Amino acid sequence: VPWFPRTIQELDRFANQILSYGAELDADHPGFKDPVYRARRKQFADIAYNYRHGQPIPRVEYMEEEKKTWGTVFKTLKSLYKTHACYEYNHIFPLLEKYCGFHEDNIPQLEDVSQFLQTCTGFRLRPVAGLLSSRDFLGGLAFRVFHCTQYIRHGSKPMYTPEPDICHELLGHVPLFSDRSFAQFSQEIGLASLGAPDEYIEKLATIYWFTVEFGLCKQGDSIKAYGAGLLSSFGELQYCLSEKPKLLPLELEKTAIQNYTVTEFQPLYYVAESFNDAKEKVRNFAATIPRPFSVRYDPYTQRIEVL
Amino acid sequence: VPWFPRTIQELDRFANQILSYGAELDADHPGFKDPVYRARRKQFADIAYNYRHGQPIPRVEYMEEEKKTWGTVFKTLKSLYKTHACYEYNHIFPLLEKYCGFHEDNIPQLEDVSQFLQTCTGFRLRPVAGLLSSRDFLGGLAFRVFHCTQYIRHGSKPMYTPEPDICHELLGHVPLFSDRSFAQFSQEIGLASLGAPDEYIEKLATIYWFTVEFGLCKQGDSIKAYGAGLLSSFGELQYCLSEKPKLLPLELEKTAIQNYTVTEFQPLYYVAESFNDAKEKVRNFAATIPRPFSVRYDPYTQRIEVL
Ligand SMILES: [Fe+2]
Ligand SMILES: [Fe+2]
Repeated sequence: VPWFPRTIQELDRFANQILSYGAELDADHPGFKDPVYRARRKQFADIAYNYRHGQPIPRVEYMEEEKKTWGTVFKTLKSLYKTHACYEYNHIFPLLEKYCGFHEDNIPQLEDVSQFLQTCTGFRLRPVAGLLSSRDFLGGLAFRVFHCTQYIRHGSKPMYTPEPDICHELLGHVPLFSDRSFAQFSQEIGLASLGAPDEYIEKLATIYWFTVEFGLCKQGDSIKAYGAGLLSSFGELQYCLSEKPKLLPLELEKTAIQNYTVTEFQPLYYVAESFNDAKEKVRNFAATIPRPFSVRYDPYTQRIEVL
Repeated sequence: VPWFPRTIQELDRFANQILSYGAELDADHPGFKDPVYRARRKQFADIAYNYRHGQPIPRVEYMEEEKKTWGTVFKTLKSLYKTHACYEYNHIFPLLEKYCGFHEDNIPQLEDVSQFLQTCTGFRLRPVAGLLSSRDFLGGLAFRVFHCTQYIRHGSKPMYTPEPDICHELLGHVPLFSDRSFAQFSQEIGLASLGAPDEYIEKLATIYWFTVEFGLCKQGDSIKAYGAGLLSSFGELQYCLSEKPKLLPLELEKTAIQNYTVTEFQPLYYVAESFNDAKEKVRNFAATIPRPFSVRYDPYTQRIEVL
């Protein structure tokens, strides 16, 4: 059985198991030829490298150029949320603006955002430099821990990123973690992953793609976006609620094996009835994963109980 | 409906609702004529007065005379535990000795004990000076918070205390809070209390007396003590497992209205089948309390959810 963390501090092992040779090193990265941007990325990676559970997340002073990039992404996306984002998103966004400094001329600091999520649902952030394995990323969710980038995309192409950057995490992921039902749903995926065989990890990663990253949900008689990758994509957020894509009900035996690509708009989305119903479905799917034990998180001690 | 705290920080209101004119002010208190002891008690009360949730509990340097008193109580009680105390007590006591400094020549500091309980079950301590109302004391349990004295009894009568002192809390109460089932059981009493009418508070206080304070429990085919007031009383701990007292099964419609006195050994004890069974019984009893809502603690946000 694969090793998995049993205490929240044990997530500290992940930082020495990331992909070391990251996207910003590629010839086609928007910032590839910018040595200043290169050094900035390395500085953020070093903060995540040295971070340890329990510490406050170091604050960073963002440059004017970084704030400009943030403000372009923020103001162009914000125009779609009232109409395209789910209720839970719009409900919390004004509080993020009031208490977390979410505004076009200011990049929120992860420590503030983390304390805010803690008050809402117990979720917390940890800074992460580069790409975690699916197993390690998902396992953090068991503890209501979200590994979060601190860096920003290159300012030459503000509307484009080949990777999660701080605009994706804060405008795409964070608002849903403020919701109890969504937090329980995403934690359920994390719990399903612990000690699961690699073959089932890939399936959970695919369910994750079609829910947390690109999911749509029913809302009264309508349909709204909740996936992080939709909420942080101006073009795909408008497309996903148009007549063009195909929609199917969330059905995890099907969703789990569905292929997808990361470089175009999704041709197909799965619709969740609700976050509670998705959570039930994940729980049922997880019972089908060959594991010689069952797992439960204890938030009082921040430990996983293994039976 | 009576006000009750809804967040763990809100327990801070209790400190300005205690009995201000305490037992040490009475002519028959063992330390009454000792002005040094008087000032020492006032110093501990001022620490509890100024304490605020979230802070570390101030450490105190205990005098040699205080440590002597502790060591007499500690060594005389410790001789009974292997035979008279429940398994959960004996299981945790060596770890308290190893990691909390529980030894005859050292009074443990509440901050260390609190961090230890947190790792075990989420329970924490808050220092308390004097007598809380039953409503406020019980309400803290809803949050897995135990209000704990820091002072010690007068050294003139080491085997006697007319009040809870630090020897009672640490040797009587603390070890049971290290057990998950016991923690869930005592929290259930706290939850039952929130917004309950005074008439039901008195009933819950009486159940508390006959369980947390003076309860006995079945253990395999035997019976053992778990009540704090037994575990910190050399004479009553031996008596309670002798032929002299009457024993009855824990039955809360009966137990809740049973009278008792605080100045002699109890003539009657109630036997719990287990802490889980006691917890179930408290939950059922609580549904009988007229409250126009139901309550649940969320350990992720440390808030009470009221429906
Ligand atoms: Fe993402
Ligand atoms: Fe007590």
